[PDB]
Amino acid sequence: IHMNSLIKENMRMMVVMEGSVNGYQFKCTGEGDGNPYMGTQTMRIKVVEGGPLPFAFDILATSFSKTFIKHTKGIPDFFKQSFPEGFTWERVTRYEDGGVFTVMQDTSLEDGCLVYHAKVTGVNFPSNGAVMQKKTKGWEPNTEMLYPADGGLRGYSQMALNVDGGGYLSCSFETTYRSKKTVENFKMPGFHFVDHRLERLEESDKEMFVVQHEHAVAKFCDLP
Amino acid sequence: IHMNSLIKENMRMMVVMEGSVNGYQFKCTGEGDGNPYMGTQTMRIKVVEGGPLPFAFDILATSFSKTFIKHTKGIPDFFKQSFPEGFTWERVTRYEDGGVFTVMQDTSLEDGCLVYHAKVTGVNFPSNGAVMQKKTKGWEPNTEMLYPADGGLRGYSQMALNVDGGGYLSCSFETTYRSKKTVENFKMPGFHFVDHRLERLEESDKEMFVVQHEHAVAKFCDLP
Ligand SMILES: [Ca+2]
Ligand SMILES: [Ca+2]
Repeated sequence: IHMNSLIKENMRMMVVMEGSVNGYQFKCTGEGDGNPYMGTQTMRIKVVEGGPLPFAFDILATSFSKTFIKHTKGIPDFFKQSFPEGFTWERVTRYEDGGVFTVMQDTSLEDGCLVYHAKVTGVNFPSNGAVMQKKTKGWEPNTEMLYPADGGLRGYSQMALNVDGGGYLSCSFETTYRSKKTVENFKMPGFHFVDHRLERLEESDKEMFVVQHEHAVAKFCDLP
Repeated sequence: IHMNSLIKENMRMMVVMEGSVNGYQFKCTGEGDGNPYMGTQTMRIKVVEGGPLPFAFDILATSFSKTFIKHTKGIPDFFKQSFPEGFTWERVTRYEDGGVFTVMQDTSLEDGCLVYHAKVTGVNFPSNGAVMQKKTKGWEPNTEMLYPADGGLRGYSQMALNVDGGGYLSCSFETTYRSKKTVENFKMPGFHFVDHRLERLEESDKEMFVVQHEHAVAKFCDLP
């Protein structure tokens, strides 16, 4: 938790994301900073290929950083304990209107910097839906539910995306976090939750440049 | 909120549940008491027909009371505002292993006493799953996500059921809460959450007798 740990008080991250949505190929790069133990981070993202994207950047937001989660109480940190080896996370998000977004991400530590590589694939997003019509306005906060499974840590999420008009477009996903470290080489946390608040700070050139910020805290249910 | 409102500081309720699970017919009756504004309640339940049930009572637990939810800041109470007319709630729960439990419930106020009628139908539960094999051990707490929709209030939940061996069986459901009062006759809440903690206190005679307790609080994300 100090200046000598692999995960220091302040950490930087570099990201490369590539894939497609409804057959449209694209690529993004990002760089950010954060305080892992405070569960806070901010990232600057650029669309280097395929921009301006014909779909809402919002569907990519939750795919650009598990190391930055504040842990209190007695909840072992699955991600921080994984280094130097690191970890991966895989996920499938299903939107109520048919769209599906799947991701395979790799997280590594290279020369004190966190490196992310995400391969994403979005399919079946409705032609007239809020996503393909770019009528989204950011995500509401949410609470992820987690417990060990499949040799790793499983997460379940349900989120609501703000859409033009004041309504919401909902989606849910299941994630499997896998450590590159042996199961017997770290403490596995038990059932717990993680509150998340992912917020967009800036944007320009038809979302070809985006600045995101996220606050995340692992904990037990507020109710005693 | 006091003694001149339809919903008193202390309220009692009666419930009749009828339906089937995997084709097995059954009936339950219950009576309880709670403090609506504190968001706490306790209920004694009896299986009057079909007992001993060939499936885990746990799958029925969340179907036996929306009036007992503590509302914090500026979150209009959808349910308390509904009286004297009352409200209904409909829901479909899908378990990760194939089981599906659907419910249609009616909530009314009769002489200061809350009356519940729930018609339930469970189908496709795996013959060798934890539910049909009675290898469940209660629910973990959870956080329901809600926002107005379809002329009422929509709710999304994801829950984890403890099973013999230390593992978990997950499920998720969508609920639509409908007031019997005109939309323009009450204040509709906005997007918000409700933390829930449903616990079994007692059970006897192959679950033909069960005492449940629940604590529920409506609020906004802990992360500001
Ligand atoms: Ca920051
Ligand atoms: Ca749960």
